[PDB]
Formats: sequence, structure tokens, C-alpha cells
Amino acid sequence: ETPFTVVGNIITNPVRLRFGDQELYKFRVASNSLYVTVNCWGNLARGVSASLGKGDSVVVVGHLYTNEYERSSVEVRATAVGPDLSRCIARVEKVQP
Amino acid sequence: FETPFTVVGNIITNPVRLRFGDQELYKFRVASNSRRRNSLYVTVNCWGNLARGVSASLGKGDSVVVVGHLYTNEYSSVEVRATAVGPDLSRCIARVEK
Amino acid sequence: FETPFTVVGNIITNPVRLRFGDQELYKFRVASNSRRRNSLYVTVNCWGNLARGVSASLGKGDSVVVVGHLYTNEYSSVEVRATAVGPDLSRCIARVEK
Amino acid sequence: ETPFTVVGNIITNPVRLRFGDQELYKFRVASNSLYVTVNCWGNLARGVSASLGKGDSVVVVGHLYTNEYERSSVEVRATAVGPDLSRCIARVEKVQP
Ligand SMILES: [Ca+2]
Ligand SMILES: [Ca+2]
Repeated sequence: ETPFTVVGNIITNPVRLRFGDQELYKFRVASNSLYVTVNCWGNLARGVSASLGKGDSVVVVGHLYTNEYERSSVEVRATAVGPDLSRCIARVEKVQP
Repeated sequence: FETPFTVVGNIITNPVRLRFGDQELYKFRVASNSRRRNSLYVTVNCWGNLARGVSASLGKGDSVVVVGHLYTNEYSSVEVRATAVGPDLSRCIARVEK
Repeated sequence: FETPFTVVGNIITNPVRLRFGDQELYKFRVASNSRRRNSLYVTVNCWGNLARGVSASLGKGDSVVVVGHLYTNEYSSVEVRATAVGPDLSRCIARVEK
Repeated sequence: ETPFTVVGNIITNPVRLRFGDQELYKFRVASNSLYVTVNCWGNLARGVSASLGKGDSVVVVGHLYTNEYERSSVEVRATAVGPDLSRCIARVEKVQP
């Protein structure tokens, strides 16, 4: 419940990870400096893996949090991600349910 | 000291293009996808390269992520000067071209 | 999926209290401190403990930080359901009591 | 130019630091989880040192960035800070220029 928006560029090769039913798509974003790891789940992990990659210019919206581990780092739980249409063009396709 | 703003929702009008010598405006109305089991309507203004990307890529009904700065115009209407707009990839797919 | 919002500026009206059985509303208008060498006007609504803190602490002219969620009401007016409000300590001092 | 807002509590004893003409007032904030270091400068460092302390409930607005050093961590360059009047009361005093 700390909302957060970052506009920038994916700077790593995203990675998919599975947890049975569920899917995570993870990547790093740089802003224009801020470096943050973005985590997409579900249908968002889908849209993003199908559409974006390293070097793409991106708009990320979600919630910011700290993740402690064996250091502690700052990450986004994304709720919406899109390509930044100031820097590119997109063909949009809906996914039949 | 501008007021930053983000809205996620859907374009709900047919966007309107306007040219001013060099410059281009593309503007449209956005409704936010709030849920109860509370709505937000705003006019978004895209300029420049952003106007171009958006007119080539999005239209009435499409899901959107809009980032920019919020303004009131007493002319009184609440408007966003967008800095980045994209389709919402939680609700769609995009084939990206530069 | 509410739309979060933050505005920093000044209260520019005398706030208005309204009671509804248990509940209290304190509402007022805010202008944002934008600079040129572009304004934003919004109605802010505080409820509950926030209505109490704000009525005890702030009034017309005071500098404010407002955090909450943004709404349009077609009744059409743009309003904030505030979650946290405070004086802007870049422009003032506050002696805090709980 | 990545804007950011956090509402929470100061959880360390703030510290003042000087650089000649200029003053920094630094403290840690927790949200309701996110931990972030907040940096106030100038008149903001003033208002905040004069008004707040460990345990106070706070509204922080500014810009988020990453700071690299001998690790890298996420910090806020605050532009406005106030006590959260949902959790307290305040007497406001203007500072004659
Ligand atoms: Ca990949
Ligand atoms: Ca101290």
C-alpha cells in the first residue's frame, strides 16, 4: 500500500519463475538515477513476457516494498506495465478468455 | 513544483488530433477501472512523439496506463499533461516497434 | 484499484464541518504551489480522526501536504478522499501533540 | 524525477549533518512493509528537526533514487514532510523571513 510509478528502461533480460499454479516475471528497471527490480504476476506476467524485453522503454505502476534476504533490497510489485509510447509504437491484441 | 499523477483505466472517447505549426496534440478521455462489490474521469493530453505513438497505437476502449502531471483549467476541467502512456499489459498484449 | 494521489499546496477556503451520526467530515479547497518565471485546485475531504486532527491544526492559508485517492463526482468536481494530511514543514514549523 | 510518497513512522533518531552553507536532516521511515531513508535539506531540514522525532507518524513527499557506496540503497530526497494529522494534532508556526 505504498503506491509507486517509474518510467524508464528494462536493463536486464527478464526471467520467468514458477510456483505451481502461479508465474512470476522479474526484471530490472532504470530511470532517467533509480534502479529497481519489478515483479509481475499472473496476467501481468503474461502481457509483459509476450510484449517486452531488455532495452525496452517502460511505464511501471504498482506498490513499493523492501525484501530482506541472505542484504535487503527495494522491489516493485507491479499492477500495470506498458511500453512508453513516447519512445515506440504498439499493436495491441486482446487475449480471449 | 508540478503535481505528478498516474491513472490506469480505459480510453472512453475517440481521440482528437489538433495541429499547431510544428506541434501535435492528441487528446482523449480516460475512465479509471475502480472496483466495488468509485470512478475517475480525466482528459489526457499527449504532445510530440507521445501524440504520435498514442495515435498509432491506441483508441476508444483500449486499456491504458497514463503518467504525467495534473492541471485544472477554469476556462473548470481536470486534465493530465501526459509524459508516458502505454497499453496496460495486465489486460492485453503489445507487439512493440521503434 | 483506487487512484492514489498526492498534492502539496495551501488550503484556500475556510474549511467546512459536517456531521453524520457518528462520523465527521472536514472539507476544504487546496491550491497547488506550482511555479513559473500551472495551477491545480481540488476539494479535499477528511473523515474520522483525520477530520479531527485537521480541524484542530489547520485553516485557510496554511500550507499542506495531502495524500489519498482521487475521485470525480458528476453531481462535475474533482475531489480527494484524504488518508493523511499534514502541514508542509518546508514552509513552517509544527509543535506536535497526540 | 521519480516522484514518491510514503506515509508511516520515523523509526530512527534523526541526525543532522553539515556541508558548510548547507544542512541535511536524515532519518528512516517505515510504512504499514517498506523501509526507506529520507533526506531533508534547507528549510525542510529546519521544519522537520524543529517539529518531529523517532516514533512520529509522518507524511513524506519527494523523489526516489538509488545511492551507491562502500552496497547500494534506496533513499528519498524529500520536498515536503508533515506530521500525519490522522494520528496527532499540530500547532503550526510560520518562520519570519
Ligand atoms: Ca526472458
Ligand atoms: Ca536528533
